[PDB]
Amino acid sequence: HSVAVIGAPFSQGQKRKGVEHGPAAIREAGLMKRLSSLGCHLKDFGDLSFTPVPKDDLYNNLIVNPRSVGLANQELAEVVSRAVSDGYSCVTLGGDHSLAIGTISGHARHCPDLCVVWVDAHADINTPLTTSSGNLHGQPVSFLLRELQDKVPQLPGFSWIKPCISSASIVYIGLRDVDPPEHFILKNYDIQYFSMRDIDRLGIQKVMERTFDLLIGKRQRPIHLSFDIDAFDPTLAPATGTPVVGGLTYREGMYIAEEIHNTGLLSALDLVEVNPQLATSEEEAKTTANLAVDVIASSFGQTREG
Amino acid sequence: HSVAVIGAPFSQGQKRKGVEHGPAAIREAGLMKRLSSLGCHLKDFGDLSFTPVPKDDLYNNLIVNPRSVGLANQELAEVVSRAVSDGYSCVTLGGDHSLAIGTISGHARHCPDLCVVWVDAHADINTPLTTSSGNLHGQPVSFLLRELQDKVPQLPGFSWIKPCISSASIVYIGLRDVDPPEHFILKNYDIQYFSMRDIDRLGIQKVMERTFDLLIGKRQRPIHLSFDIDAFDPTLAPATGTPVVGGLTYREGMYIAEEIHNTGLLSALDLVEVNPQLATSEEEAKTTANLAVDVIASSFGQTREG
Amino acid sequence: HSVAVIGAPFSQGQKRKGVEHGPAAIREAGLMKRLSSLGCHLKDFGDLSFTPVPKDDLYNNLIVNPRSVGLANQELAEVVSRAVSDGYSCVTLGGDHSLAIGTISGHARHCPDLCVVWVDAHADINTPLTTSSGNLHGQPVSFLLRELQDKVPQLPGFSWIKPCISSASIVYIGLRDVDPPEHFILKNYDIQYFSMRDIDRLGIQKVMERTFDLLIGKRQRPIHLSFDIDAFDPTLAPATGTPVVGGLTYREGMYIAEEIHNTGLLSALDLVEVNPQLATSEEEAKTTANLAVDVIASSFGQTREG
Ligand SMILES: N[C@@]1(C(=O)O)CN(C[C@@H]2CCCCN2)C[C@@H]1CCC[B-](O)(O)O
Ligand SMILES: N[C@@]1(C(=O)O)CN(C[C@@H]2CCCCN2)C[C@@H]1CCC[B-](O)(O)O
Ligand SMILES: N[C@@]1(C(=O)O)CN(C[C@@H]2CCCCN2)C[C@@H]1CCC[B-](O)(O)O
Ligand SMILES: [Mn+2]
Ligand SMILES: [Mn+2]
Ligand SMILES: [Mn+2]
Ligand SMILES: [Mn+2]
Ligand SMILES: [Mn+2]
Ligand SMILES: [Mn+2]
Repeated sequence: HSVAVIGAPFSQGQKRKGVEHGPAAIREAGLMKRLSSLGCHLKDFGDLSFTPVPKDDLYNNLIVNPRSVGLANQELAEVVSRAVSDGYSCVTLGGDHSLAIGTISGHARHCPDLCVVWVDAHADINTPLTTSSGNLHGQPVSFLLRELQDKVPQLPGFSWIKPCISSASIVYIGLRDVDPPEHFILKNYDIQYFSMRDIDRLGIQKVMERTFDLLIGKRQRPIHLSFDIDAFDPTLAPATGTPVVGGLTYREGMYIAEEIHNTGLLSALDLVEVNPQLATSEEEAKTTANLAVDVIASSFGQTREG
Repeated sequence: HSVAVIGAPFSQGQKRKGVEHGPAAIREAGLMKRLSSLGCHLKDFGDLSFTPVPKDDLYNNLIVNPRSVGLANQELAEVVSRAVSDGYSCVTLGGDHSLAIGTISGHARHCPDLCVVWVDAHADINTPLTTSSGNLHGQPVSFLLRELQDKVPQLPGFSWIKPCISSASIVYIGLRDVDPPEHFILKNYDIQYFSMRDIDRLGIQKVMERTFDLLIGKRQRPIHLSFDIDAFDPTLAPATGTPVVGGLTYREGMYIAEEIHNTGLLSALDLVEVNPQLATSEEEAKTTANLAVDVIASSFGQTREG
Repeated sequence: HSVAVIGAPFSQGQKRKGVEHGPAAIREAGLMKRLSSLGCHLKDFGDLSFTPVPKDDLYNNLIVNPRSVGLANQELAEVVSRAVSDGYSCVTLGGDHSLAIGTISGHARHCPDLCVVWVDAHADINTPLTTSSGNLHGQPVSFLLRELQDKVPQLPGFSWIKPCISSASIVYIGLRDVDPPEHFILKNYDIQYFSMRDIDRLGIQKVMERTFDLLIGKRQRPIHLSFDIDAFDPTLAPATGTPVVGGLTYREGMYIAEEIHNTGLLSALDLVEVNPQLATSEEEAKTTANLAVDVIASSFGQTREG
């Protein structure tokens, strides 16, 4: 099996410095050797250098770096599309979660029936009209869902984007910090999610069983796993931009990834929002990067029983 | 929906200095803004000043500060009774857990059919004849339960207390540090409880289901939630006087509070035993205070999915 | 009603210094008083001094200290056999896990129909032909299981060992760091195990139920509990030689011990691999030793509900 690794050192989906160093931190934590050890044939695309945009002024005096985020995601989408074309499962290292616009667009280009597992403390589904931060890393899903497009105005640099996913084709796992307009969107478009509360009730084994019944119970589909490291409790993943108490345990995160691998359908994976600069110690930065590597490795077959 | 907040800075139910600063620490952690944000209309009664009793000698050369605990609880009960009659759900901030004598007596004064959910590492059900510490914060339930009163002698300053509640009307959640005479009492009077072991077996969802079926399965009753911060594992709630390893997780504490809110019946809440002076660091004190606010907020409707 | 305590301060099953101070550390954390309070009549054999072997060269240029480990276990087996013969449940404090060769051989010498519950992050079932470390604490099970013996060469100092326990008579709980040859052995011999993943799926209550169904579902048998402290998550048991992320919680460990007690069949217990020199602080050392005392005390009747 063949896996392409793409560093996407992007930070302009939000305002905190340092998430552009996530890809190097994850690499420094041993990613490539771990993937090789599993039998993965590897193509390293390196870290992309995204084309800047001069005078990328706020959109509507709120939305930050719109043209830079639109253009970086267009370029990323091109690399993901071509790698998925050439037979690779695509691992994209971030970088902030606005990059999911690019990886899911590029993925869907060649696999239009793909489904999405979004593992995250946050829903990332604000629109340009509901965001209260202006940060695109909290809006990427709104640009991707067919059913929402009449409520998403067109941003400078975003005209290449055509939503390719139905709201029935994404499931969230781990929600615990949702804005009211996001909650409204989830309920109003009947988007399925398992919050931390649902995990407390069902247990992660049932959560995964129901996730796959919703997504692939009728038919096999390529799976896009978009994993925000802040889905994990901050005690485990402290080096990240928007930590929220009461997250996944280590064991729960491994279990999610093991179940992803067990479908045999994993086609692309994002590992986003590792920001080593927000660690208060080198150890905090390395434990976060090591946890990122554990997620990716388990998603491609690393087991706890050997 | 109206919420009264009462500071009860009492420490004479036990011997460790500093729990009288519990109410200020909780207020400082942002309680009042959190309750407003949920839509609660608030009346802050401030921090009560309890009348001292001169020459409050030990009772039976063992029980410490009996008259002061008795009189402070008499005064607290009056405030609680008044706030309930004016339509407020009553939040009392402690302070050591002997204040539940006052809040439950005042609550039961005009709601004699109330039920009690007692969240705690301890049963607090020693009598003056079984306590080996002499600390009234470890005896409050013995004064409240009608079936026990033939076995509870009359302490100086306690004559105003009339046990209003049946032993079928209290459920414990989180027990893990129980004296042999307390275990006898729980068994002998058939008092229902879910120890940490029961949570390990059943899961917190079923624990709450069985709690409400036992208490409100046949009729709606105002709920008194007496929440001792030491129900949480000491890694989460270190700033407290009697910590015991193996406690509730954060998620379990939130889930309890969420289910309390979901009944619609919460009528009074005690948040006791936060002692900021027992934290070894400012960060330990503040995480303990912040956890207290999360419990209260979740008990009045804060959710994890927005 | 009677418990023997044997200190086995052995370190030559592995290469890290200090695990020979496990027994003293566990005793200093209050083991004997805790056992007495449960009503255990106690015989303390102290710490054994094992006979050295001159010129104990590597076996096959790989296996370290073979004769010293063999002889020390022969001597330990003799002490365990006598204690079990005289009516004592035998508690052996390690020391590295190669001592289970001695404690299980000595136990079986008096109770041949014993069964084994092996709580560990590791399977410890490498043979001299599969070990990649050469450390005998990672091989003890291979010397004990009847079905494996054609694949186990005879080591100098090991000829006294009579391996008559069946592979159907051991169950593992907690596995998460298993070598590929150990995985092959476990599958090829149909040895039953509950990995951390199984615990994630089933919950520790069902794990224990199924463990006892496999071992004592048809008849009562004396139970040998061999408990490697590194089964627990490293955050709870840091002072140990091979820590592995994602282990048992405190509550899961207590629950295992409680169910061991509840069978009424506990006949011997090993508490191994506490190495206080690997703690980065005195706090980490004492937390690990206190956890070891909790495991042993719970295995002999300490409950969380009193
Ligand atoms: N919804 C947000 C947005 O900016 O839209 C607001 N903020 C959450 C929090 C909610 C209430 C307290 C103040 N802020 C983060 C989130 C983006 C997460 C992006 B990611 O990729 O890490 O998930
Ligand atoms: N049972 C106690 C009492 O004093 O009666 C004794 N002590 C428990 C513990 C038992 C093991 C040996 C050391 N002591 C705490 C408890 C009071 C807790 C009051 B609270 O409001 O925090 O719950
Ligand atoms: N299988 C081992 C052996 O030495 O045989 C290899 N080693 C850990 C090794 C490190 C990284 C690669 C995979 N695992 C520990 C185990 C022995 C544990 C003995 B015990 O009593 O602590 O359980
Ligand atoms: Mn995200
Ligand atoms: Mn997030
Ligand atoms: Mn209490
Ligand atoms: Mn308590
Ligand atoms: Mn081990
Ligand atoms: Mn071991």
